[PDB]
Amino acid sequence: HTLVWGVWVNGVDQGDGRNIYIRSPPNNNPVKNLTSPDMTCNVDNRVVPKSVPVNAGDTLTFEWYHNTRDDDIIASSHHGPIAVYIAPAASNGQGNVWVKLFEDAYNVTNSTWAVDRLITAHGQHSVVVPHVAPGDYLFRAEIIALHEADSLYSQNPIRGAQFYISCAQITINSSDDSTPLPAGVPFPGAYTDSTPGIQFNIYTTPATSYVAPPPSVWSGALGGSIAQVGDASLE
Ligand SMILES: [Cu+2]
Repeated sequence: HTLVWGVWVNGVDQGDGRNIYIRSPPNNNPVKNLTSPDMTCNVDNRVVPKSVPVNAGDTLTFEWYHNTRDDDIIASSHHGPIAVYIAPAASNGQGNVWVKLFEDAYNVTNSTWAVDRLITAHGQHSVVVPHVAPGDYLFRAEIIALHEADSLYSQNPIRGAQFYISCAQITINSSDDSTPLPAGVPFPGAYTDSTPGIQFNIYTTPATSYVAPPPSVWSGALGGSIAQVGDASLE
């Protein structure tokens, strides 16, 4: 149970974005139904009044929280991967539009899931803004909690993989468009009951065997991190 508070751009806090530049849902409950329209941008997908200005190559940091800013972030039980997707904003996230910029699942070197590292990072994970065409975009940050993922939601709706989905409105101003954005995958649709990484038993199946759900990270993606960029306590 977690939500995005706001973003940072090059380590500069853009301020509380809830219902402002984040298409915030009404609460931190997960999406679980893989065929739900709620898979696109969570349960209240609509245009919010602001879009955060960035340039290609900026570091864009998403900041998550549980109940209040810079708290426990997400229950420690919620082990799983983190991904970030991008889509042109005029799509409203509909159709074959979502391109993956970032994936972090289980780190064999550190013996830690992305969610574990997100807590350590005070809720912060980042991407490099890609060199796509200037314009308005949706950045879809997705945490998958796998602590009840041994079941399919379609077999037992009390369980299932949990999707914490947050869409940020980002305007890319300066970009040389060296990597034009291709078509991508649909949400809902990309993840099905048979997709690798959706049904996974963390109690019985070693995390070293986990394969995150496709799609693969796009060749145009420039990378990212799970690391604290900014200190909310100094504000
Ligand atoms: Cu939860």
